[PDB]
Amino acid sequence: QVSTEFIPTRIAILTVSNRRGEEDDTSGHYLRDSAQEAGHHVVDKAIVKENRYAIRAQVSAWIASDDVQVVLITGGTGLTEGDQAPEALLPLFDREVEGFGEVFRMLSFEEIGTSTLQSRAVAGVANKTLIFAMPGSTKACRTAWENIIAPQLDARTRPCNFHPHLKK
Amino acid sequence: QVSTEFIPTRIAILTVSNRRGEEDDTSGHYLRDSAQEAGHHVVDKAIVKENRYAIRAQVSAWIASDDVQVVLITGGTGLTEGDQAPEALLPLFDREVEGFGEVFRMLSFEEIGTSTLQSRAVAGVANKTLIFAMPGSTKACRTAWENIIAPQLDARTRPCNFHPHLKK
Repeated sequence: QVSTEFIPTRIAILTVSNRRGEEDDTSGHYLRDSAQEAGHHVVDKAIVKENRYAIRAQVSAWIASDDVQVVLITGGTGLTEGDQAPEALLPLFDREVEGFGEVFRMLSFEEIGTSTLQSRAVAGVANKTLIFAMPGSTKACRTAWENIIAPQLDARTRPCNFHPHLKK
Repeated sequence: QVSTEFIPTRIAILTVSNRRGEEDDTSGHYLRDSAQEAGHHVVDKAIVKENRYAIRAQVSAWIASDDVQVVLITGGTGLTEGDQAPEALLPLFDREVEGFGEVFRMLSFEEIGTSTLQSRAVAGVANKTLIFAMPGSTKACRTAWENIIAPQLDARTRPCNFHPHLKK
């Protein structure tokens, strides 16, 4: 159940934004850098429009692929008309990992207050592919990565983590 | 809106099968051939394993594409554990086109009898992409194309057809 050595996971990163460009993709850059620095391999990275169909095409390709084990998504979880991440992803999940959105909103409430109601972070599993959708804010991503995701992607984490159950 | 002339549609064909290859794919061929012998353009074709995720990845790309207006799928609508076409697609739909399944099972009863209950044909629309999922049997494909889809894809058909609702 628990390994004595760090075991790298294969991660794909996605930025949902109509204007965001590689240059001004701060959350995308943050997740890539944090992942690489922790020892994981980032095998793909893309930026898509806030479009529900563009999100489904990229994420479904990764769900069906042999190598992507984890998908990290930033953006598109807001309450506007164009925020489509949750709508695009929920129907693709085999199962939802409810502890993620709850613990994230809990930590986020202490950090930014009632503004945490403005985001709909959610995680799920499809074809053994782990998918985490977080807000576009870089601080939100740091809160999610350091206190929640990184620990669970680390094979040495007691009492248990995702390692044994990931694709391949 | 009914045109006075014929207007070609950009169609993508998909075969769902674990064994079938391009050579022994009678249904894929029939559809490409029929599609063309009617004046439409077949912009893409592919074969996927009877796998819910493989189907989702390929069909989501076509839905998000600028060129594919119509998708035709043969296979996987059965009642076995491996038949996943309906399961794969239903959640990708913006709207379901009930008329298809009901009509197809109607004309099919008149030809194969109660064996019509062994198929779960269905169609829907997603990002203006028209999606038809029919049985693997070439005879079924014939009944669907000739008696239901072909006419509906003919812009001259009255009282109405899909012409005005296809993605530009």
